[PDB]
Amino acid sequence: MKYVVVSGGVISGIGKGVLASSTGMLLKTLGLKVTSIKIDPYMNIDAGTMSPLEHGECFVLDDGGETDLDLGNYERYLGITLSRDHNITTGKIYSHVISRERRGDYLGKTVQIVPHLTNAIQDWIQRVSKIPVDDTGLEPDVCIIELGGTVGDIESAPFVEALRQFQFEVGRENFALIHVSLVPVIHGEQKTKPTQAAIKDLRSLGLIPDMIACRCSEELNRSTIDKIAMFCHVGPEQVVNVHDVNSTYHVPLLLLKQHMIDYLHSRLKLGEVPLTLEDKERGSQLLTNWENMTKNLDDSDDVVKIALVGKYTNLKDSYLSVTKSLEHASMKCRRQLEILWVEASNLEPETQEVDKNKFHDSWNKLSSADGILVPGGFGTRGIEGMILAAKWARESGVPFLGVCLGLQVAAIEFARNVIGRPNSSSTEFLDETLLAPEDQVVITMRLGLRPTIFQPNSEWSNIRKLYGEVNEVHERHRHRYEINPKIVNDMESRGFIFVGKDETGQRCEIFELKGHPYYVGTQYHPEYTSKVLEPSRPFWGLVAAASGTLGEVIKDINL
Amino acid sequence: MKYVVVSGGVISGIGKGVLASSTGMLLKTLGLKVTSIKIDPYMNIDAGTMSPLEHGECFVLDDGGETDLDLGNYERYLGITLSRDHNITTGKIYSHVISRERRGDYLGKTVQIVPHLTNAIQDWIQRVSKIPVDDTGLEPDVCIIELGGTVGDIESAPFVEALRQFQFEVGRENFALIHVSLVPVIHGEQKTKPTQAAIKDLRSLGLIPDMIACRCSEELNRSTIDKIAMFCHVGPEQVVNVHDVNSTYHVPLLLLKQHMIDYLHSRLKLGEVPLTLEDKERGSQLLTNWENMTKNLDDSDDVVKIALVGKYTNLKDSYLSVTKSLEHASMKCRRQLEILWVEASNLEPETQEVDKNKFHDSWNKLSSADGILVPGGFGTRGIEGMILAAKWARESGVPFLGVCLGLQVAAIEFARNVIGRPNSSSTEFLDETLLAPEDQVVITMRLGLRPTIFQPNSEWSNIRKLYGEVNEVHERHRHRYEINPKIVNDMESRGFIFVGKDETGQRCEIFELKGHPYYVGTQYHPEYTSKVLEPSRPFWGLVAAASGTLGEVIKDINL
Amino acid sequence: MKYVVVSGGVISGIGKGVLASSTGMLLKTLGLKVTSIKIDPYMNIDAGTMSPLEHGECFVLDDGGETDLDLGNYERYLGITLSRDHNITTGKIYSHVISRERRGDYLGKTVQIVPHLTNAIQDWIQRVSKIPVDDTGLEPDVCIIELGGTVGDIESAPFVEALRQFQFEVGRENFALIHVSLVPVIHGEQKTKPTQAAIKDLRSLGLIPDMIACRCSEELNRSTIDKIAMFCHVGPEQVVNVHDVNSTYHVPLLLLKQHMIDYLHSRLKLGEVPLTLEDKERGSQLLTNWENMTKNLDDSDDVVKIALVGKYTNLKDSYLSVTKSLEHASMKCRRQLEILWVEASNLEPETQEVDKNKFHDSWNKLSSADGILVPGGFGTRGIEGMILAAKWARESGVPFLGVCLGLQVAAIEFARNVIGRPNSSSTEFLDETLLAPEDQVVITMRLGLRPTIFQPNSEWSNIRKLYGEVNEVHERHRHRYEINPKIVNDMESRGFIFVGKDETGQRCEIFELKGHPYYVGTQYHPEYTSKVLEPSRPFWGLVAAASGTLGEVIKDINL
Ligand SMILES: Nc1ncnc2c1ncn2[C@@H]1O[C@H](COP(=O)(O)OP(=O)(O)OP(=O)(O)O)[C@@H](O)[C@H]1O
Ligand SMILES: Nc1ncnc2c1ncn2[C@@H]1O[C@H](COP(=O)(O)OP(=O)(O)OP(=O)(O)O)[C@@H](O)[C@H]1O
Ligand SMILES: Nc1ncnc2c1ncn2[C@@H]1O[C@H](COP(=O)(O)OP(=O)(O)OP(=O)(O)O)[C@@H](O)[C@H]1O
Ligand SMILES: O=c1ccn([C@@H]2O[C@H](COP(=O)(O)OP(=O)(O)OP(=O)(O)O)[C@@H](O)[C@H]2O)c(=O)[nH]1
Ligand SMILES: O=c1ccn([C@@H]2O[C@H](COP(=O)(O)OP(=O)(O)OP(=O)(O)O)[C@@H](O)[C@H]2O)c(=O)[nH]1
Ligand SMILES: O=c1ccn([C@@H]2O[C@H](COP(=O)(O)OP(=O)(O)OP(=O)(O)O)[C@@H](O)[C@H]2O)c(=O)[nH]1
Ligand SMILES: [Mg+2]
Ligand SMILES: [Mg+2]
Ligand SMILES: [Mg+2]
Ligand SMILES: [Mg+2]
Ligand SMILES: [Mg+2]
Ligand SMILES: [Mg+2]
Repeated sequence: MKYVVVSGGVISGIGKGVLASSTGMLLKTLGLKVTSIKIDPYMNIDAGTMSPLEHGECFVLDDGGETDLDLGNYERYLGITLSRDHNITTGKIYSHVISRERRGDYLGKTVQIVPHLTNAIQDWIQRVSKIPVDDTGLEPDVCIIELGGTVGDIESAPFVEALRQFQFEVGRENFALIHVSLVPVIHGEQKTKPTQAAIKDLRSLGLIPDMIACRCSEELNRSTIDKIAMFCHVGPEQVVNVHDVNSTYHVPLLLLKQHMIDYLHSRLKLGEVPLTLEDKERGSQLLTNWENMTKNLDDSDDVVKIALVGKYTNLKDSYLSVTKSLEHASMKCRRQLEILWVEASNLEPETQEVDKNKFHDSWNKLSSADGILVPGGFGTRGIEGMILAAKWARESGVPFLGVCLGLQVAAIEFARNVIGRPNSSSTEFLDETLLAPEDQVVITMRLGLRPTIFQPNSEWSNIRKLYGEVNEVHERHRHRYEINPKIVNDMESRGFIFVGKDETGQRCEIFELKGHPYYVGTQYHPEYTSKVLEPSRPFWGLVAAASGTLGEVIKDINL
Repeated sequence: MKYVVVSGGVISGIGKGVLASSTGMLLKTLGLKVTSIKIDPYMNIDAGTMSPLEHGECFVLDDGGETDLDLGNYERYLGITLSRDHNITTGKIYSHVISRERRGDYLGKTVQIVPHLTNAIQDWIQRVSKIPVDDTGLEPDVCIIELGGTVGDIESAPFVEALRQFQFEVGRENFALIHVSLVPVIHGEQKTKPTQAAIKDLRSLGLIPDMIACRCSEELNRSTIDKIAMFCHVGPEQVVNVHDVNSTYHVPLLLLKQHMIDYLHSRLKLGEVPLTLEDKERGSQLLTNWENMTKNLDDSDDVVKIALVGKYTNLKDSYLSVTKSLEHASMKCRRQLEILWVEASNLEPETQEVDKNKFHDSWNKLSSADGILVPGGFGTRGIEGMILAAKWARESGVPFLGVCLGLQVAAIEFARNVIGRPNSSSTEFLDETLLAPEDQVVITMRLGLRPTIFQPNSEWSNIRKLYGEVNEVHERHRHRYEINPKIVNDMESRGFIFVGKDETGQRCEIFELKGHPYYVGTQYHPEYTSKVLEPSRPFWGLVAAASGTLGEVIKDINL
Repeated sequence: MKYVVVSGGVISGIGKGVLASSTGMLLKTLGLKVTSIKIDPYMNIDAGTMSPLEHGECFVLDDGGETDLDLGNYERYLGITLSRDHNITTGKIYSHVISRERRGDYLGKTVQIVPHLTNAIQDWIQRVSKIPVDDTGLEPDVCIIELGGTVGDIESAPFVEALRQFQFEVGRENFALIHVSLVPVIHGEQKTKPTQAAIKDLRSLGLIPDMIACRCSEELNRSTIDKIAMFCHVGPEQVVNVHDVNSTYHVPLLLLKQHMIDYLHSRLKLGEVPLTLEDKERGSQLLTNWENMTKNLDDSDDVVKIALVGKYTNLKDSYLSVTKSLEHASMKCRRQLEILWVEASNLEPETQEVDKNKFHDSWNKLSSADGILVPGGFGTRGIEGMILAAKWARESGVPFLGVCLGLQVAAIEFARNVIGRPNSSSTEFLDETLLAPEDQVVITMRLGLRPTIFQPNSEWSNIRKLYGEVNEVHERHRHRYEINPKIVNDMESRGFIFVGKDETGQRCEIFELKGHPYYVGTQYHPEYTSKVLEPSRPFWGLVAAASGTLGEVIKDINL
């Protein structure tokens, strides 16, 4: 196994995940089988009970792991499936050796951070990097390890000791370190000093970078590259310049043209990995696919506006998988996506009494939609704001997708305005009395990859026709609440057909409304299964409907 | 609450525990109520499943906590009872916040080492320092915190952050730091440089020593004290000189004469603690008691030799509580104790085929006994070696105490040589066939303070007469095995009377043999209850019998 | 003496000098006498033989010290005169103790960085902070120490040890530390982590900030201020927010409104400094003056364009004193200054063969002048480019100031085009043959405050009338070359009158050309004497002439 560690910098939120994902994607263009491990040095065992103001969205895995959105970056760039073992945390690793000490496995010795916890980190990396994550089912060739946070944090201390020990457990030809760092620009001076401090903090912890990646608001000057290669003990070929590109799909193509792949190929002896003519063929095909879709994104600049209505829409990484899933769909349609970031609370009439401007800008943005998305949501504050947008899309014919909370507000709105239940509601939203017209109810979490089966007469529906001839869709869940199973056969009478369900028939998982060109929702999160070259079908349907091109996209799928 | 942190140095095994125990004992001479917390920065939740080649004996608490022998130092010097909460470990504190994160208590935030783990350490210290540990049942005035290991270890990093934060959560008048450091002597130069490195490592972690304690093989030169007070930013009154004294009972009297108590009194504003005339009276009485017993130890130099037969007897901290319990008994009798450190395996005839010298030196030492002790033991290797010494003491009339494994080998030996069971044995020692004559059997551990009740006709026995008129003794247990309850009434026929038992009658806990001046054993560990001014009664009995003074000691107790 | 140390950050080039200068200016508004010391931790004994691509212009002192442009910031904000002792360097301080060791002054002891070099730094700060630097001639009350570079550099290591020792040599009420740090903004997140690293590097070196100053491209969020006050152990009143203001004259007024002065007043006990009613009167007058000139700068937005022709004009701190001197003049005239940054080489016809665009943009900018400045210069490359602009200003009547190299190119141009010497030249520019018509010649440097005397019949000249009735001007020099003394009486025949000279008559130091409304030059650097409330007279003349307001400004001076 070869290891690329992507690490550090003076800040988090810089590009370690995009650069790791890009590096792994580029090694996959040589036909290498690439896996990835995220290390999040935090006490949380998982991202499941975090709130998205810190580290953005939760990402759900096939096994129902709730994880850092970096695993989502790896899944979509590398085209791989990860387990909850591919995320290591301080919480996970301390819990592991503390269980192993209580079990007596350390044979009466003092259990210590070195050797025992750093051994356990190295054992975890070696175990998990051998797990097959491609659909070929073969063991990986390269593992990208991304060390989250900053090097020289108190939290990352056990992991940097584990990684400098690992660098000698595996040979030098098997381990390379990339350090990502900020080059700030101050009065048009590009400042090298934060990167010099960061490389001295690496050396202080016993690590030496094989690459520097510099993140900057402009291209590095050759003065700046040479001063980095003086005060950090590296050659100028070992500095890469990653300059705030207009889209993340272009970042691999910077790293490619700057000869990073030629450096890593030599530095890790990658020509000595056995690769078949089929592997190099798949690798070269991926390069041509990626260059095609990046050219298409760059060239095909004609707009589509999708209004995204939800909480926290000022923090755009709170919806990273939604944003990326919408981009995959829009790039497949060769249209320039704009996301209209509508704070759902601003649409509520109670905002208009506080401020005219936010209410009118948010309703004008919602009115400016070619299509509407109500994504999954983190809490109750804004449910009426989302029901208002669910209504306006139904009323005005604008293409609509309801994902998770979106399906729940779509069924609530339709019950209120089309079934004729003028007070029907959500058990999540209110429990002040034991209401009889409860549309959304509980049946501690439903997580991971589950089968949704299509209902027998569903073939009229555009959502099934976007999946094609198939009877099952396999998709990822994250919900404790769902629709009340006694109400659904009354709701189907007005045309809100539950197109797909659990194999039991007791859980409702896809709907399409008959009386509308595209008014759909899913109880699964379709974002988490989206890939750069093959979008998630509900999101491809939404953007194709919003473009007016739905029939042409449904025709391409069923061919 | 006032806090004295005792910390660090270039080595462990130096004196932090003796100096902490001495400092706390001295603050108790002002009548202050003194508690203590040990921080062991290791992954072990407790010392229960460790082996004594690292950090010496396990110490058992009243609650059945299995802990570092430093809690035993605090219990005997301060005269206090500790809970398993008075030892903090890396294993305990990570397990605590990881449970609290899984329980959702951190309200959706990222759980991190700062603030969340260092808050949890500060909360634990504040909670536990308020627990009553004196028999007065009042809240403590001063807490001695002893930080185990070395400052600038990766393991101690979260605790030094917690302690430098704690120094500002409590006011400066409430927190003082003592740093203990090695002054090596090299060609008669006293070297200050290891202490200069240690004080710069403290400053680096944001802590400043209020005291330096220097451990040295000779008294510090005034050149050495002045060079410490130059290169460490302290006054010469802030350096104490702790010079390898002939016994640890003299260490408080160094720290007292060197004005450490006058420094701490001013530095922590201790005259502003409310103290009653009864508190200052108890405090002054303790000082006079301690000066009396130290003078008695220094003056009363006439020898008694107790042979201690067990595993690991080359590592004398493997028996610290036994050693200290024997010293308390010997000082009460005003006799100079020598411990004859007999490796039990060397007494076995199979040693004589390897080496004559170890077999003959160990049997000559055992023959040189005024009395014999078989302490509790860590494993099977040497059980025959301990049965040989149990025999020779019974045969030759030499006073014998069997503690734990000692009682078990004493009953095994008596079954083999006095009941006439020529093959009877221990379920711990052998299980190669389903033996019928099993004397030692299992009934996952029995731990903590339990009542032993004396049997009704037991009053002839010298062991009961050493406890006095009382019907119960309350003592601490650490055994999974004990005596077979069907055999005991046959064993009593030859005079091996089980003087005391559990309240059930089903568990046997004290015996005395009739036909011998002192041949006794306990299923409890009597060491763990011993105090400097009042020895453990089985050990007072052993040393008094070995001195020939048993009647005079039994007369002093029953007066 | 009170001490404010201004320090550190993840970068240099951030604001330590502007914030130090602003802080000292604000303490002067309380009537305190404020001095300043710069520490430049570099091997250069002085800035005299540096080149301005690193650390901008050289600044010349009254004693002829050649120093960091920070001493120029202190001189103009605080209104004080500094000596070469007010700049400490690694070169200066090592040279000092190495001389003192060679002289035997350390009495046979090992001379070491601690104590001997850090003592010498503390002795230098104490000596130099007592030197009178105001015109009142009294000893200072507060010394601002600005530590140049980054804290945790290898170069700054001896100075941070000296400063943490100094913090205890002087009492806490006498020493306060301000740390200046970068808060970068990345996708609209304000990132606290670089400042957390910087405050842990301070604590690591044994220093604790009394203030954080955060430099950011926008106002700090209260989330950001609170997260700084969590992870750096400070109160939220101890964080100041210094947000990229449109001019440096507004920076004191941020620090004032954010209660920094109220914090420092309490933290340094400044009400306990004895101050007279005259001191507080001068202090309050300075505040009203500063608020008046900042309002005038903000309000009076009507443009004047001064074209500045020289080397390195892309690096605007290469001319900081010129830029600031031009602003003082422009603010006195209540006009909005634009500086047209003309690279003198681009005006040369040889540029037009390489690139049309730079030649035409630079000549169009020069043509766009309301007035022209040829400042002092660092070398020969561009002398013809400066002679071209000297010509075009003379030819087209545009107001011209020649400072240093400017006077030399003005005399060269006039010799070439008005005396009729078609080949006359500079000994600095060419020495390929022993030319007879040398206008600029050598008489190793002429530095510091020197008297220029006005010639007796000079009173017609506008430059004398801008100084007023006076016979002497005292001004600062930095030249090895000057005008040939045999040529001047021929050059005066065509109206290029040398209005002022050295007291010898042998050195020529001010000229004015008769046939032009303002075509002047100085052999001294008039920038170095400029003050915020009272501009340098040659620069006040230039901007007033360029504004068309010269008569009104000359009338205000002579009133
Ligand atoms: N060069 C770039 N140009 C544009 N966007 C970029 C670039 N590099 C990264 N990004 C975007 O920046 C976001 C933040 O970066 P990333 O998540 O990779 O940062 P980080 O340092 O890894 O930490 P964190 O997980 O805390 O955000 C990414 O999710 C990606 O969308
Ligand atoms: N000045 C002294 N003279 C004699 N014996 C001493 C002295 N100081 C300490 N000791 C003895 O040294 C032993 C080892 O010291 P102590 O346990 O206090 O060390 P440490 O640094 O605390 O660490 P550890 O718990 O790992 O042994 C003590 O148990 C005590 O019996
Ligand atoms: N808040 C601000 N807004 C605008 N300009 C500023 C601000 N703070 C500083 N400046 C300008 O920035 C320049 C660079 O800052 P300054 O010289 O004070 O930086 P530094 O960290 O001190 O180091 P160096 O001396 O190396 O430049 C100053 O000369 C000043 O003109
Ligand atoms: O105020 C100052 C700034 C700088 N210096 C001296 O100049 C040296 C130059 O180092 P700088 O800190 O100026 O930066 P750098 O050259 O590493 O380049 P950037 O990352 O900023 O682009 C410093 O390391 C120190 O010796 C000072 O002495 N004082
Ligand atoms: O080989 C040597 C030894 C010492 N030295 C120089 O002498 C200085 C004296 O420092 P030392 O390391 O000699 O020790 P010290 O004075 O701190 O005293 P002890 O702790 O050893 O008792 C050192 O810090 C260094 O400057 C050398 O240059 N080389
Ligand atoms: O990739 C990552 C980023 C962050 N983290 C975890 O989140 C913690 C939050 O710390 P961050 O490094 O995210 O920053 P911060 O909260 O100090 O705030 P800014 O300065 O960036 O504004 C980190 O210290 C670490 O525990 C990770 O585990 N991995
Ligand atoms: Mg990441
Ligand atoms: Mg953060
Ligand atoms: Mg100890
Ligand atoms: Mg050890
Ligand atoms: Mg400066
Ligand atoms: Mg620089």
